[PDB]
Amino acid sequence: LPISMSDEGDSFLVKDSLGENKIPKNPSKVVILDLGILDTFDALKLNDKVVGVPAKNLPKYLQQFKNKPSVGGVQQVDFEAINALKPDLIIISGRQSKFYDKLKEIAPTLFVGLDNANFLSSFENNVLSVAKLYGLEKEALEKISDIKNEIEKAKSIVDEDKKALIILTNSNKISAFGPQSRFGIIHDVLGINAVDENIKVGTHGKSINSEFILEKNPDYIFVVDRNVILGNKERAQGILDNALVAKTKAAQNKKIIYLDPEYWYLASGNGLESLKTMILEIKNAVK
Repeated sequence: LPISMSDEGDSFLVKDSLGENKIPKNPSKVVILDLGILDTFDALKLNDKVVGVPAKNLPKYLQQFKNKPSVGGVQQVDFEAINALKPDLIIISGRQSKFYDKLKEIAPTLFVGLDNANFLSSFENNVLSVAKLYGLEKEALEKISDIKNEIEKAKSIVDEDKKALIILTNSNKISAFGPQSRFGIIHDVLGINAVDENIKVGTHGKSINSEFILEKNPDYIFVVDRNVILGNKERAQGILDNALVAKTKAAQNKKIIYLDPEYWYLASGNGLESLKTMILEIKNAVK
């Protein structure tokens, strides 16, 4: 379900997939739990509206927020901190949906979910809905147009015949993801063909081994290394350092692509600049 808003008229009546809220126009004390939308606040010059962020996890591209009051991490939420800030709005995405009832007792709580089946339409709806609260629809529509142009430049160079596999690596485990997954933008938005369009799963992906990778023989392997986010010693490059992976088209053409997990694993797709960075990361890998 998209966000819908009716102007009423010091405030908006907002309906999203989790419920209904009255949100004041121009909210001045916003707690943000979704890192993508935090990046959109910066892109829209709304940094001064923000009073709390998840400071524990904060990635390198969001360091302008490192001194804001912390409300928790990528996973954990500090409810006492949120209450003490006395916010006028809390913004969450999918990862925080299980905190919704408790957050909504504190302040009106806006859900900016990304729909894995309809990524771009959800992205546009999230960004424009935030922009509408501040009367910044014109500025948001220009930036959305810029992202769309970057997508078209990127799609333009995709090879119709080559196929990719997306994997998440864990220290001793490889899991595969396909279209309409949490990493699905590679396939669904940029149009890169999948070695297996039928993985169709929920959150954990399909457990695979190197024999599977060779059998599929992908032209490209996009790797999201969860070892980096956890600080382990072992690295995807080591997990994939075997004779089976080495025979693959991807290995032979050095198209084993190690994506930045601070974008892909943390799921910063609601960010006007972070989504661009991700699009460019794919484009530059396949060009």
